[PDB]
Amino acid sequence: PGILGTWYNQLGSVMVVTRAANGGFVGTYESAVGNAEKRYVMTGRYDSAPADGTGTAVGWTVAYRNAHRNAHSVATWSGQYVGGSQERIVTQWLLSYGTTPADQWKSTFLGHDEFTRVKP
Amino acid sequence: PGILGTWYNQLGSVMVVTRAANGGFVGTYESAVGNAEKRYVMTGRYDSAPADGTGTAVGWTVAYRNAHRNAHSVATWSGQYVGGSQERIVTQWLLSYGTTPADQWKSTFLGHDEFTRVKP
Amino acid sequence: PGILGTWYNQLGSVMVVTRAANGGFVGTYESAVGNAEKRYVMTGRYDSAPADGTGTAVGWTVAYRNAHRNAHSVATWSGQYVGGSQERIVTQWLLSYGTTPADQWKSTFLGHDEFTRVKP
Amino acid sequence: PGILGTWYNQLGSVMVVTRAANGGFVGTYESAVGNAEKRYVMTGRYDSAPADGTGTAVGWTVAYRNAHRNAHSVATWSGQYVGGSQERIVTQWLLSYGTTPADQWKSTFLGHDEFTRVKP
Ligand SMILES: O=C(O)CCCC[C@@H]1SC[C@@H]2NC(=O)N[C@@H]21
Ligand SMILES: O=C(O)CCCC[C@@H]1SC[C@@H]2NC(=O)N[C@@H]21
Ligand SMILES: O=C(O)CCCC[C@@H]1SC[C@@H]2NC(=O)N[C@@H]21
Ligand SMILES: O=C(O)CCCC[C@@H]1SC[C@@H]2NC(=O)N[C@@H]21
Repeated sequence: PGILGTWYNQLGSVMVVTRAANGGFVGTYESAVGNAEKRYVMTGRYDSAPADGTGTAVGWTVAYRNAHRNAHSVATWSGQYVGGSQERIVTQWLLSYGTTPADQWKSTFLGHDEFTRVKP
Repeated sequence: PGILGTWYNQLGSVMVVTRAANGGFVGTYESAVGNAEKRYVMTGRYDSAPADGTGTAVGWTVAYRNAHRNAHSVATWSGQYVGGSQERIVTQWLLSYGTTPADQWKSTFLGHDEFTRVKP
Repeated sequence: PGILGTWYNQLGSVMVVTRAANGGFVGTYESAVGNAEKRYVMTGRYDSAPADGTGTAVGWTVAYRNAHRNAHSVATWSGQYVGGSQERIVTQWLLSYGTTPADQWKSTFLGHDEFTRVKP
Repeated sequence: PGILGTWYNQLGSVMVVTRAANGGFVGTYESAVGNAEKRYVMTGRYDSAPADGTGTAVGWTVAYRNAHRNAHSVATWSGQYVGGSQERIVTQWLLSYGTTPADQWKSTFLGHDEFTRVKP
């Protein structure tokens, strides 16, 4: 797959893929912004047989509660791994907070992250 | 957490949460629409300590390649589990295909899924 | 086109289409939630020749500053008008606030609105 | 406001703002990709009183039917205008096609566009 190890997005966040096999992967995520500190568990999936000439579809989930802090939010990234230098993971993400039924309408943020091997 | 077992969204898709503990959960996803057949691996996260009076933020990833088929796409759902009948998981999802660099602009679909215990 | 007049979404918000012709339409939007009060200008577009058997693609923009208040946010809805009772406009929307460069990552909310002729 | 004139996004698309006043603006949009050719009408809104130190929230709609072609789709951009060189409009967009009720789930694409004064 080629995603093993450390990645950095344009915010200085740190994604560490510690294991990847059979279309699934695991690791840690450390966000440089927002209500977060130290590392959070990360689990995701990837296309283990990408079509020739295309990127490798990926996706992963991060619940932003560790033993130090809980923002009560879950983020998910969806995009594709693009090989050949510059290698990059281009994503769009959803950040959803647990809310009351009256506040569901404002429960989800949307953004996009670009991950690279070298910290920007 | 309360998400164990079978869920159905408004499309007739089937989400089976087979294990859930310590802020992470696993299972299968079977999509009633699109380029899919049989079951696909599912992995995700959830807020294991939701604030009082709010929903439980969730999120999960499904790579749509099993041993029968590969759509070369990865989907991620992000939202919250709402307890108290009617119990429901309200989500918004991203479906991203592996593409060529010329086609990245049209690589991601966006939608929203509402999951319930009873099939609609 | 068939969108002239008053619409209500699932939040009790009020959309009034005052004119619609030649693929463009105008009106007012009154949001029942968030930092808003009274009416805001609304401008949008629609497919003036929808394919047979399909819905009519629509889209409109609302800057949430009137002469009474300014939330410093702009919302856009994108979806389709579906004819035949029950007539409905199904949408997904983006709400973007003006921010500092350090806060761009959390500048946009995402949701979905379903509009109907009768207030829910 | 400062958005008058020609803009280019990272795809080579051309956005021409022909008039802008009182929180609303108009113009043309020419997309370098997808089912499009020549120019399409564009209408949108902007925050006419942005908070000090922040960007100017914007948003606009483009129905992709001109007198030459109809893709049966409507796109909307939502984001903010950032002043001070490099001036830029950062956006996230929704592209929604008119569909049958069975195909609504796959009716909307999601992406992000960055517009600049100089064509990339
Ligand atoms: O504030 C929170 O609720 C927890 C931190 C959220 C950080 C978000 S998650 C998506 C985006 N990309 C990042 O690397 N960080 C932000
Ligand atoms: O067509 C594909 O690429 C694979 C099937 C995708 C099914 C999507 S995933 C999100 C949405 N919700 C569902 O239950 N099914 C569709
Ligand atoms: O709080 C603000 O920034 C202004 C009010 C925003 C209301 C949003 S716009 C999209 C969603 N749908 C509605 O009818 N209201 C909310
Ligand atoms: O293919 C279509 O349905 C019409 C052309 C769509 C072009 C899209 S709209 C959003 C994105 N940004 C662009 O400048 N072009 C694409």
